[PDB]
Amino acid sequence: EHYIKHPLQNRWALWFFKNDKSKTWQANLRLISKFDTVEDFWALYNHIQLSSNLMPGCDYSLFKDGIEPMWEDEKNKRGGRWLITLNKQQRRSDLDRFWLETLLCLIGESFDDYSDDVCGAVVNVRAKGDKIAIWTTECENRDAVTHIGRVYKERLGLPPKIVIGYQSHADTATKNRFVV
Ligand SMILES: CO[C@@H]1[C@H](O)[C@@H](COP(=O)(O)O[P@@](=O)(S)OP(=O)(O)O)O[C@H]1n1c[n+](C)c2c(=O)[nH]c(N)nc21
Repeated sequence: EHYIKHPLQNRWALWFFKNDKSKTWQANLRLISKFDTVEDFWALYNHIQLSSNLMPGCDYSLFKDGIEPMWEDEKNKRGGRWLITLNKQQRRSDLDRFWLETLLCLIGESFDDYSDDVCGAVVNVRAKGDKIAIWTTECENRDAVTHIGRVYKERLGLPPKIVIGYQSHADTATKNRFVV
């Protein structure tokens, strides 16, 4: 009642990446903490830096517990990502609101029967332009990928004029598979 936390459908892990050239890419990836209730999500979100305030070269990742935010995870190797590319002006205007909306689409299971295809999301803070992406587990599942892309674009509020693409991790690791 007035004392039980509200369990989320999934337990989530927040990851941090800091670009450091002394280390391999994988060694720069670090798990911050995990949560599985509404209350613990907000406690964590409220304690950490907004993405717009991180140094260029850093990432946040939020993934279902047990899935690492890397292509080589069994749940990512056959998958891909719906990519949101932000210009440098949208660092100020949309980065933080887009990322929080992305976080909520994940923990709120916003993609109906296809929320099981979601692995996680990643925001890259970069000088050349930031990126936000939702990662899904199977790039050949056209129906799941397309529905997630349509729900995502509308939850972000992007105008029907704007087009976003989905790329497979196989292609990234070595073009768009889908567009909405
Ligand atoms: C090794 O090279 C990979 C990739 O080319 C590099 C940069 O990925 P990045 O996502 O930073 O692309 P950007 O264009 S946003 O980066 P930048 O050019 O602006 O600094 O980081 C590595 N990388 C990245 N990811 C997501 C993986 C992974 O999942 N697995 C392995 N093994 N490597 C990975």
